[PDB]
Amino acid sequence: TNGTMMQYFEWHLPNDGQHWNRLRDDASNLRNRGITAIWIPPAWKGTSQNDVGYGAYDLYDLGEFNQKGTVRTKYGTRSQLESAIHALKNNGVQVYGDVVMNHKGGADATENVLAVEVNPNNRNQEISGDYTIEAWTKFDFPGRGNTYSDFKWRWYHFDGVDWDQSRQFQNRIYKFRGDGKAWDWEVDSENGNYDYLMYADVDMDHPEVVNELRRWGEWYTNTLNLDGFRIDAVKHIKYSFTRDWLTHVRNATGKEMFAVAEFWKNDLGALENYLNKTNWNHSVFDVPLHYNLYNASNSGGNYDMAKLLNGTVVQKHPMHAVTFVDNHDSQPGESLESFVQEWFKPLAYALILTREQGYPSVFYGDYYGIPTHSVPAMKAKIDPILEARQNFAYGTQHDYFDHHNIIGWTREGNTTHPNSGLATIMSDGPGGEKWMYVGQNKAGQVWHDITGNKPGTVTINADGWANFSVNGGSVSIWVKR
Ligand SMILES: [C]=C1O[C](O[C]2[C]([C][O])O[C](O[C]3[C]([C][O])O[C]([O])[C]([O])[C]3[O])[C]([O])[C]2[O])[C]([O])[C]([O])[C]1[N][C]1[C]=C([C]=O)/C(=O/[C]2O[C]([C][O])[C](O[C]3O[C]([C][O])[C](O[C]4O[C]([C][O])[C](O[C]5OC(=[C])[C]([N][C]6[C]=C([C]=O)C(=O)[C]([O])[C]6[O])[C]([O])[C]5[O])[C]([O])[C]4[O])[C]([O])[C]3[O])[C]([O])[C]2[O])[C]([O])[C]1[O]
Ligand SMILES: OC[C@H]1O[C@H](O[C@H]2[C@H](O)[C@@H](O)[C@@H](O)O[C@@H]2CO)[C@H](O)[C@@H](O)[C@@H]1O
Ligand SMILES: [Ca+2]
Ligand SMILES: [Ca+2]
Ligand SMILES: [Ca+2]
Ligand code: NA
Repeated sequence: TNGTMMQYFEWHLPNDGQHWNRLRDDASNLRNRGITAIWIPPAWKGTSQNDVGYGAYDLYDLGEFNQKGTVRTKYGTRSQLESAIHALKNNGVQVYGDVVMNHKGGADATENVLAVEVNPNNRNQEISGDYTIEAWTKFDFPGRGNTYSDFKWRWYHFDGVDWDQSRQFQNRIYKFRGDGKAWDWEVDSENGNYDYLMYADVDMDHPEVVNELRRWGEWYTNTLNLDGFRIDAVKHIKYSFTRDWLTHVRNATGKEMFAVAEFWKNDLGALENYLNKTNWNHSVFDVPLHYNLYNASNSGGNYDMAKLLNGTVVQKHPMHAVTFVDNHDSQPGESLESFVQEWFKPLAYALILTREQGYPSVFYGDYYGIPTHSVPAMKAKIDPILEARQNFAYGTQHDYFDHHNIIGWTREGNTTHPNSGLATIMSDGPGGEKWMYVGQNKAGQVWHDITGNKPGTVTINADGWANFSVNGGSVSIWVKR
């Protein structure tokens, strides 16, 4: 049976503490639609209640302690969370937790730290003398105390910050001085060294820190009974740390712990290097495909549809790609805003959901909408495609990426899924038809478009071929009627 994950959040969900409850209540519907894993937002305390979670204040406060002005996180309390996970797991849906280990924000107090400024465009170039800054690096977790963990964070657990509370300059990155203090390596080499992203950057060279994060990772998996992770900001975290943290957590828990890293670069070579340095022990989001889809959707029909998978992880390394159309960073108004145009979204979902390559992810924003921007729910258009994935997308695949507008693939179906088999055909331009082979054994069958976009039927010829059709700027997915 086909695996499908859903990112069950968007950036602009309301701060009403009701999200875990909504997820609990949707667990049954999600399973019905063929969702098999749910990626949940950061469950811990961020820098305030309305923090999406990536502010990472206290990884041991899952909406449990009164900290940063709130007991609950944005999404709800710890018990509402456990009860969502229970409901998901009772519906046979796995839960992947987001993991933010790059930095900590929202420190309880500042420390006077000797530091040097480096060039934000080349973090290896020091551009000041050493001097003392006031850095937000002291974490004492007053509201939690030592419950679950007595680890306290101090300046020497971090490599730098971008904010001197005493001087308050923007566009500064401060590297901490101290014995053995250096930006972590290997990380992405954009800006010379991209270890520093925001807030207080965690020093992955620090043995106390490595041990703490490993232990936290076990605690988090154990406390929530997680099935895997989405690892945030991996281009900024020492690659060997991530590789080994994941191996540690899997070994400690005896669980598979499927993991997908967000390595946000539109560059297969960088992704492949990350995969090499992490020994292929986890998957990456297919950021290149995302940009291919985004660009195609903006190309008014003129994208060469035959090249849609070019340069992508899913083309090259299908077993290590999590494919996605959009996410909470690419949604409108966000940091990596590159939102696939609505008309193209169904074609994009069909590409990720009906092909045998990649582990596809459905975005909450797409499925349910983003009311704050004017993004309607596309559930009605995604549902037929999820249905295709769940019941029909099985067996040998034949691709037809051979025209600049109309492309397609078929799936021969297989014995373990009765009536499985499909032919997906799409056009970013005028409609048209394509002959495609669905399997000799399907000769004589009458197929219909499960999306309903093309009325009518197609009968498979004696040889297992048919002339499948699609409307302009549309996808049709033909399956045995
Ligand atoms: C998103 C992303 O990012 C990145 O990426 C990148 C990009 C963008 O940039 O770019 C590029 O890419 C490219 C593209 C684009 O254009 O294109 C293409 O084509 C290409 O190819 C590509 O490549 C690059 O490359 C890249 O890389 C990264 O990488 C990624 O990964 C990402 N994503 C992810 C991640 C993350 C993490 O985080 C996330 O994110 C998000 O979220 C965040 C967080 O939230 C955000 O952030 C923002 O915001 C923030 C907040 O604000 C910031 O921070 C800052 O600020 C602050 C302040 O405000 C600070 O802090 C400090 O200080 C303070 C003051 C303190 N506090 C205190 C005080 C008080 C009063 O008095 C109290 O209340 C308290 O308590 C105390 O404590 C603190 O503590 C301190 O610490 C800091 O420092 C700073 O930093 C930041 O910065 C910003 O940024 C963002 O935006 C978002 O998006 C995400 O989601 C994920 O998924
Ligand atoms: O809907 C039929 C129509 O769909 C596609 O057109 C897109 C256009 O390419 C985009 O630029 C967008 O702005 O809107 C249209 C969909 O509303 C096909 O590209 C076009 O050939 C086809 O006739
Ligand atoms: Ca370091
Ligand atoms: Ca870092
Ligand atoms: Ca085209
Ligand atoms: Na670091």
